[PDB]
Amino acid sequence: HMVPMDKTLKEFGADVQWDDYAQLFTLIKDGAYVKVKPGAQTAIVNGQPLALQVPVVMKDNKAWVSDTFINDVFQSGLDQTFQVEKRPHPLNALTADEIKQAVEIVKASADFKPNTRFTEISLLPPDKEAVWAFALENKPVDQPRKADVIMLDGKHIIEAVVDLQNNKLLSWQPIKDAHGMVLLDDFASVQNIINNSEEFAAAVKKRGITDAKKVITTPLTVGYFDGKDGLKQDARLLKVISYLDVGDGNYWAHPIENLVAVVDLEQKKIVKIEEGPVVPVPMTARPFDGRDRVAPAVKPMQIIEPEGKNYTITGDMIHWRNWDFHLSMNSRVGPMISTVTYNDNGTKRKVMYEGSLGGMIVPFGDPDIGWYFKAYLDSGDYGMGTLTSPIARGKDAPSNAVLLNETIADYTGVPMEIPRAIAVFERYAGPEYKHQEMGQPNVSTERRELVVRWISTVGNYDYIFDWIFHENGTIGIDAGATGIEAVKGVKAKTMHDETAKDDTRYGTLIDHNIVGTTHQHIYNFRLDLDVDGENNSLVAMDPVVKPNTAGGPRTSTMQVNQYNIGNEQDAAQKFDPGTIRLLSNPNKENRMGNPVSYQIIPYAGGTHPVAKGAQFAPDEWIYHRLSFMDKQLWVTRYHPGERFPEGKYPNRSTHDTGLGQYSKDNESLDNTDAVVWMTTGTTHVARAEEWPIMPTEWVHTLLKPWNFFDETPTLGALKKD
Amino acid sequence: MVPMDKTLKEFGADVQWDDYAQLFTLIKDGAYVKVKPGAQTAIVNGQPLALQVPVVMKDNKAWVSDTFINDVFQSGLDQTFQVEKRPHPLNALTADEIKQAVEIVKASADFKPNTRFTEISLLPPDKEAVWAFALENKPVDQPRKADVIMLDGKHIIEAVVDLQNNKLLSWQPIKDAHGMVLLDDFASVQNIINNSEEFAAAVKKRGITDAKKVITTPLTVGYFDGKDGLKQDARLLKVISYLDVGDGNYWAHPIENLVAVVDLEQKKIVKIEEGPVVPVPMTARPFDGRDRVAPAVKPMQIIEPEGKNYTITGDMIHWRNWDFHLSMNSRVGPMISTVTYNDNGTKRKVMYEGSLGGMIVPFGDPDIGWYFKAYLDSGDYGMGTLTSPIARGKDAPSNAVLLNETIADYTGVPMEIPRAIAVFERYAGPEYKHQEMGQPNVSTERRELVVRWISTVGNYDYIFDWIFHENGTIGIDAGATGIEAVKGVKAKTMHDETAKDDTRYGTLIDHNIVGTTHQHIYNFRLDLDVDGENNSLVAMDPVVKPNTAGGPRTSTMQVNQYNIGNEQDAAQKFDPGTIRLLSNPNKENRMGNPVSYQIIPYAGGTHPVAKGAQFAPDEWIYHRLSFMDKQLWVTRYHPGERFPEGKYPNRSTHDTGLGQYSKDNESLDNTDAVVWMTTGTTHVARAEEWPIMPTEWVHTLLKPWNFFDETPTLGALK
Ligand SMILES: [Ca+2]
Ligand SMILES: [Ca+2]
Ligand SMILES: [Ca+2]
Ligand SMILES: [Ca+2]
Ligand SMILES: [Cu+2]
Ligand SMILES: [Cu+2]
Repeated sequence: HMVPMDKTLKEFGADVQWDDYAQLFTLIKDGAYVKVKPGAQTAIVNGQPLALQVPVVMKDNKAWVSDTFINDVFQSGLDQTFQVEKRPHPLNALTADEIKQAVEIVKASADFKPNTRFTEISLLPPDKEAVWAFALENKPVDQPRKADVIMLDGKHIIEAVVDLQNNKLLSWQPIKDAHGMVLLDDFASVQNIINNSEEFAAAVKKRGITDAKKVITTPLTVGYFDGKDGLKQDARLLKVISYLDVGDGNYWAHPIENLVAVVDLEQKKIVKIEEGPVVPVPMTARPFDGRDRVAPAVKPMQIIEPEGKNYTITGDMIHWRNWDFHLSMNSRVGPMISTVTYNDNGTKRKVMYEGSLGGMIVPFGDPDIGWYFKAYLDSGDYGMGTLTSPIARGKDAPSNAVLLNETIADYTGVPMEIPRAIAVFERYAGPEYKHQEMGQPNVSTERRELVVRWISTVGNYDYIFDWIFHENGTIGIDAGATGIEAVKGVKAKTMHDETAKDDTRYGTLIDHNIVGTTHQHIYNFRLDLDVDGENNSLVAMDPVVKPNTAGGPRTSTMQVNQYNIGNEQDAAQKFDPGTIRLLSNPNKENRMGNPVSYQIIPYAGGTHPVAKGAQFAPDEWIYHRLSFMDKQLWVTRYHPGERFPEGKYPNRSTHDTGLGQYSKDNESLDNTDAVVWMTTGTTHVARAEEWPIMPTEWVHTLLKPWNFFDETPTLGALKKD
Repeated sequence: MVPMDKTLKEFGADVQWDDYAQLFTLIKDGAYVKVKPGAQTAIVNGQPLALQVPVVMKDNKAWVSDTFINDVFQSGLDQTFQVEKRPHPLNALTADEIKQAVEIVKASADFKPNTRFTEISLLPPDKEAVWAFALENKPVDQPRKADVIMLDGKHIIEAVVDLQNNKLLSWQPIKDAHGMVLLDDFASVQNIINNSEEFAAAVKKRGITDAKKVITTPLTVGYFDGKDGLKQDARLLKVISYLDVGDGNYWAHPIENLVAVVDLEQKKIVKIEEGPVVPVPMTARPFDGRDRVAPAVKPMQIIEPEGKNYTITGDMIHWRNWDFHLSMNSRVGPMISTVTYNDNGTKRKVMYEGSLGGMIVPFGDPDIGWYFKAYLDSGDYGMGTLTSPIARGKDAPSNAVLLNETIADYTGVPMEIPRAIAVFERYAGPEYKHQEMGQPNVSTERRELVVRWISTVGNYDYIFDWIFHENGTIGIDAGATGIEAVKGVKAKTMHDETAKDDTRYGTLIDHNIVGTTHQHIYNFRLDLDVDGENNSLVAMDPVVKPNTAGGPRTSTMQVNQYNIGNEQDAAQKFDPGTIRLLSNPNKENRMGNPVSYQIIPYAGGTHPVAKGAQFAPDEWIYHRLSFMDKQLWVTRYHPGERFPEGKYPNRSTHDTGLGQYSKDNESLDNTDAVVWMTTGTTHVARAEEWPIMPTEWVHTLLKPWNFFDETPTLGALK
C-alpha cells in the first residue's frame, strides 16, 4: 500500500515542486535536493542515482509514493551533509538521557524538595586546555562528564553538580539572596492569580473592561529600587502589565494603561496593585497576521544547491572550507560556537575557544507606573535558548538553509527538542574581490559566507542572531530585532489633540491612542578569542593627524598612535569606530614580523540610531546594577565561571555581579588568556512604519584577521614550490 | 541547424543539461527557458511556446534552428523588458544624439582641429516638467538638448546644442578651468616618459635595467599655492612609476621617490623630482590566479523560473511599489530619477534625482611621490566612462539582469558599455516576524531590489549599490576592492632597521611594501522630494532628562526636536546616535506627524570610519574640498550644483563645490532641498589585503519616518 505524495512530503517538511512540462518532481529538504519522474525506477539525490523498487505513482493527477519513500530517499546516504561522529566531542550538550540522569541524581538527594524546578541544567565546562587538546590533537578528555543543575526550591536557588560518568552527586550549594529567573509556570500562575483576584477584576471594571476573562497578562521582573518601589527585597515577585483581548490576535495593541499588579509567586497572590489615571483602552483591531490583507502575488525565487552543501555536519561539528567549529545549545544564552579554528594551509590555527551571546537588556525610558521599572534581561531573566523560536523554512532563513534541531531541559527537568532551532546556510555575498585592470581580462571571485542563525522570542519581541563566517577569516555577528512594539495607551488620537505633547514626551504616537515608548536594545557578546594561541594582549591603534616634519608642501600627515592596554579597567571603554582595537598574540608574527591579530569592531553599523551607552542618568539603579550597558568594549581575564555581562542571578540584583564585578580587581591583560565582550545597541524612537508589526532592524559587529595571515586569504592554493 | 551550446553561449546564455530529465535549462537575464530534445514546445518563464523546429540531438550534441534564439528569447514570453512608446525626458543621449551633437559643434567656425570632449550629456528639461511627465503623463514640450563640454588643447569650452532643431545655442569658453584627465593623456604620458633621455637616466640609477618595462600612471597635481613649484596655467600631470616584472601586477613594483611632471601641451617632462633610491620590490605578486588553484565548490544558483518581479520599459524600472528611472552619465555613473512610492494606488514623490555626487581618495604621506596624491575619481577621471562590465554570476548574483548603457567617448564617438549595470532582487532575511508563544507564527521574507554599478580607476575598483527595500527604505552601499597603492621601502620585516620609519605613514604589508594610509570619501547627491518639493530639515536628538513625573526614576528618555533653518547649520557632523529628518511640513500621516524620510549618512562599514578629513584645516586639499569634513549637507535645489568637489576640480584654487553651494547660507525652510551625504573610511592596511584587497563596504540609509501610517508591507486591505 502507498500514501499520497504531497501531503506526506509536506508533513515531513520538504518543499515539493511539480514540473508539468518535464514530468518531473523536485523535492527539497535541508541538504537533500531530489529529482524524481513518475514511473521511473530511479531518482536523483544530490546528483547521484538512487534505485527505487516502487516508483512514484501518478494517478488521476495525484502522485503516490510507498510508505518507505521518505526514509529510502531522505535517509539514503547520497545526502552527505550530515555524518556520524565517531568520537564524542567534549563540548556536546547534555543528551536527553544525560538530562534525565542528572535529574534522577538530584531527586535521589536526601535534601531534594518535591516542588523543585530547574532554572538550568547544562554541561559543566570541561577544562579549556583539555578541550583544545581534543580538537587540535584529538587527545581524549579524561575528566568525567558533569552537569550543572541549578534549582529553584520555592524562591531559593541551589546549585548542584552531578558526575554523570559515575552517576553521583558531587555538590549541593544553596545560593543566598539570589533570585531565580522567570520560569514557564510563572506565566500561567500570574494569569490565574489575576483571574481569581476580586480587586483586580474591580480595578479592571472601572477602566472600561467588562469581561475580565478577556484580560491578558504579561509577567515582568521588578528590578531593584532600594525600596522606593515599596517592594520587599526578600520575596519572589513579578509585576503584571495587562492588555485586552479583542480577537485580532494582537492583545499588545490594546494596553490597559496605568494598572500594574505585583504578584508574590510563593504566596500565589496579588500583594499590591498600583493604579494611575484611567485611559480608555485602544480598541481598534490591529492584526499583524494578514487576516485582513490581500495576499500579494509574487513570482518564485529559489536558492538551490543541487549537488549538496559545501559544509559537513559531523555530530555538532561544522566543517566549511577552512573553518571548523562546534555548535551547541544552552537554555539561557542560546547557541554556543566553540573551538573555532582556521585551517591555514594544513595547520589548524586557533581563533576562538568559545563565543555566544553574553546577555542583553532592553530598558525603557518612561517614568510612569507601568514603565519605570521595565527593563528586560531577555536571556538572564527569561531564558532565550528555552524560548527559541523554530525557524519558518524559506522565510526566517533562505530556502537553501539546513535547519538543525536542538535539545535542552525544560523547567521540570524533562528533555525538550526544539525543532528547527538553528539555521545553517551558505550565501553569495558579492565579489570577494575584484580588479579590472584597463585593457586586461577582468579578475573577480565570488564571496561566500556561512551563516549560523538563531531566533528567540520573549513576549512581544523577536531577536535574530547571525554568526557569519567569511571564507577570508573574518567573523561577523549581527542581531536583528522585530516583533510587536510595547505601546502605551494615551488619550491623543493625533498630534493635534490636547494631550499629544505630554503623551509623546517619552515616545512617538504611532497609532491613535498608541505610543511606542522609547527604549534601547543593548546586546553583549562574550567572545573568548584565542588569537592563534591562549596568550594575547590588547593593542590600540588610533589613526591621528600629525604635523608634517618631513618637508614639502604638506602641513599634516596621517599616522597612528599604537599602545597596549595593560589592564581590565583601561580595556573597559567606549568604542570610537574611527580607531582600531586588536587582540594580538605577542608570541607569534606573520611573514612581515607583525603580531598575528584580530581587529575587534563592536560597532560596524546598524539600521536604527546607535546607542552611545545607557540612556540613564548615573544615579539610576538599573545603571548601577548593569554596567555593561555603558561601554562597547570590555576585556577580562579568562574564568570559566564569568559568562554573563549582567551577572549570573540578575533578577532583583542589588549590585553589578557581571562585567563590573569581573573587571573590579583590574587584573593584567598582558600576554594572557583574554576574553572580549562587545556591547552594541540601538536607541529606538518609534514611527508609524513599525506598527502593528516592526520590520526587522539590524546591528552589525565584526572580527577581522589583522596580519594574522601573510596575504589575501582567498587567493587559493599556491601552484608552485 | 546550428550547434546549441556554441550558439547559446555566444549569445551570453547559460546552458544546463539534466540527463535524468532529458531537459535543457537555458538562462539569460530575465529569460528562464526549458526545452526537451524532440519536443514540439518549450517553456519560457513558465509559459508554453510552440516551436517551429524541435531541438535535435545529433551526435550527443544538441542542434537548434538558426532562428531559435530569436524565436525563444525574443518570443515576448520574457516580460522583463517592455517597449517604451513615450520616452522619459531624462533618457540619456542616444548614440544618434551624441553623433548629432558632435556634428553641431563641429559645424561652428569656433571648433578647433583636435578638440576633445570631456563630457557630452543630456541637458534636461526643468524639474517641474519632468515630474509632471512621470506623475501625470504630461508631455515635456521642450526639445532634446545637450551640454557639450570640449577640451581644446587645455582650454575648456562649454556649448549647448538643440538636438531637435539641430542648432548651437551657446558657446562659452571657461576661463581658468582645467579639464579632467582623458584617455589619450594616459598614452601621451607614457610616450613622453619613454622618449625622455633624462627619465631613462634617473630610472637606470634606481636599478631598472630595461626602461621599456617601466609603467607610468598619470595623477592630477592638485594645488599648493605655488609651493609645489607648479605653474597654475599649464595643463600638468604628475607621473608615478612602476616596474613591469611579468606578473600582471605592476602595482606591486613601485619605483619609489621618482616623480616626473609632464606638461601635456608641450608634450614634455618639465620637472623631475628625485628622492632617496629604494630598490624596486621584485617578487612576483600576481592577483589573477595564474599561480593558484581554487578549491572546488558545489554549485549554487538563484533562480526565478517564472521571470522577474520587475519590469524595465526603456530605462523606467517598476518593482513592487517602486517606480524610478535609471540612466547613465560619463562622469558620475548611474542616476536614479523620478523615484516614487506607490502608496495603496497613489504615487508619492520620494526622490527627484540621486546619484554619486563625487568622491575622493586622499593620502597621508608627505614624501615626494605621495604628498599631492588625492584621487577625485569621478571628477578628474570619469567613473561612468571607466565603468567595469559586470562579470556575470560573480560581481552580481546569478539571478541578475545586466543592462548595457551608452555614453560618448572623449572623441565624441558613442560607446556601448556591456553589462554596465546589474539589476537584481535578493532575499534579505525576514521582513518581519512575531512568534507569539503558543500561536501560529507570523513571518514574511524581505526582498530588496539592487542596482549595482562598478567603476575602476587605475588600481581601485568601486562598487555602488542603490538598494530599494519593499518597505520604503532606500539603502546606498559603496564597496572598495582592487590593488592597494603601495610605497617601496627597505624594510622586509618589522625587525629591520628602517621598519619604524618605513611604517610611519602606513602598514608594512609585504616585504619592502607599505600600504600607505589614506581615506575613501564618497559623497551622494540626493535631491529628495519628500512627498512633494517643499520640505524642511528637522533634528531629533535623543537625550536623557531628569524625571519630573514622580516615581523612583531619576531620569527619562526624551527627544530634543528642532528645525535646521539654513544651509550653514545643515552642513554638519553626523552623530549616528541622533535622528535627522527631511520632512514635508505641508503633509502629515494619519497621526498628524509630518511625512518624512530619515537620513543616515553612516549606517556602518567594514573598515575604520572617517569622522572627517584626516587633514589639518590648513592643508590645501582640505580647503579645496569642504565636503570631506561634514557628513550631512542640505542646500537649496539648483540644477547647476551637482558635484561636491565642484564642476572643475583639477587644480582648483578654492572650493567651487559644496563649500560654494552653501556659501550664501540660504534658507532651508519649506523649500526644495537637496541632501548630500558624505561617508568615508580611514584605511590602515594589513597583509590580508595584498596582493588584492577583499571588498570592504560602507552603508548609508534613507528610511521613511511617519511617511506611512503603518507597516508598509502588510499589504492592501481586503
Ligand atoms: Ca578579572
Ligand atoms: Ca582567550
Ligand atoms: Ca528636493
Ligand atoms: Ca545655496
Ligand atoms: Cu525597539
Ligand atoms: Cu583603501
